[PDB]
This record gives sequence, C-alpha cells and structure tokens, in this order.
Amino acid sequence: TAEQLLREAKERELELLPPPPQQKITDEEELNDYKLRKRKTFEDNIRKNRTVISNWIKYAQWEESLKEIQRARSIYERALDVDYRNITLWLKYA
RNA sequence: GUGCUCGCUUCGGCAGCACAUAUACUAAACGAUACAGAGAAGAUUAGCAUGGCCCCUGCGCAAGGAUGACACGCAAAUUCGUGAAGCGU
Repeated sequence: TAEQLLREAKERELELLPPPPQQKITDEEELNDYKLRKRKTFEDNIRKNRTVISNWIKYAQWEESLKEIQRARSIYERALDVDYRNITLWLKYA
C-alpha cells in the first residue's frame, strides 16, 4: 500500500506548473493580439495534420466565439471545403 | 548627306538613281554578438522512416548536414432507479 500510495502522492505532485491567468482582456487591442497569437497556434495545430478533426472543431468553437461571423465563416468554410465525405462534420458546421 | 548620271541650260543652279525608321532587362537570406547546450519508460547513443505554411551542401531520381532540423491525450449525445416540495379536473 505504501508503493501505490507513494505513486499517488508522487503522481499528484508530478503536475507541471499551474496556469498563469493574469491580465485577462486588458490594454485594449492587446487582447486582439493575444487572440492573434491563439489563432496562430490553432492555425499551426490545424497545419500539423490536414486530417485533424478535433483541432478543426476547437477552431470552430473558439472561432464562432471570438471571430464573430466573418472569420468564423472562414473556419467553417475552410474546414467544410476541405471535407467532402464524413458529412457528420458538415452537420457540426451546419 | 555622299557618290554617280550633263538627265535639264550656266564650274556651284535644277532633276533622277543607290544607300532608308536604331536604344531599351536603354542613361541618370546571409554577416557581427551574449546566452546555453542537445530524442527513443533508470545512464549513454546507432540509425533509417512519415507530412510541411522549414531549408542549405551537393552536377545529380548519389548522398551529406547531433536519428539536417519542425513535429502532446476531446467524443457529431443519452437512458433508467430513490427521496423531498408545489399543482391537479
């Protein structure tokens, strides 16, 4: 029991760093720059795998959230244009 | 303009032939530097692989650059049991 419990304590202490959520939505356009960096990270993640479903879905949720209509319709239009079969994804974009 | 032909009448004047539309695209990453040093379940490293919104060396579909470097797990949707309160023709 000391081995499994020791693995539970060491595993609980094995997490790497807490989040640093500071300066949330501040300095006016600086938040738009942070959205540009996040959208750049999403563009690189979707760029690593062209067949990626998940990353496209997260780009659609965060898109529709912070991208309003235009860029969100560009995410759903790009992913929809890159997807012919697997119409369930077309139902997600719909 | 030149050369030639008196071709027309004076050395020079006039006329005819031959030479016959150039130039433009003309003229005005890599150096230098501080840093720190390198993947594969306890320590060290063979290598070869896969896709680019990354390249250099290399005539080169030869090959070489620490395995040349870059590169983590989200799911399109529910269903049944127990207790408490309110309403009911």
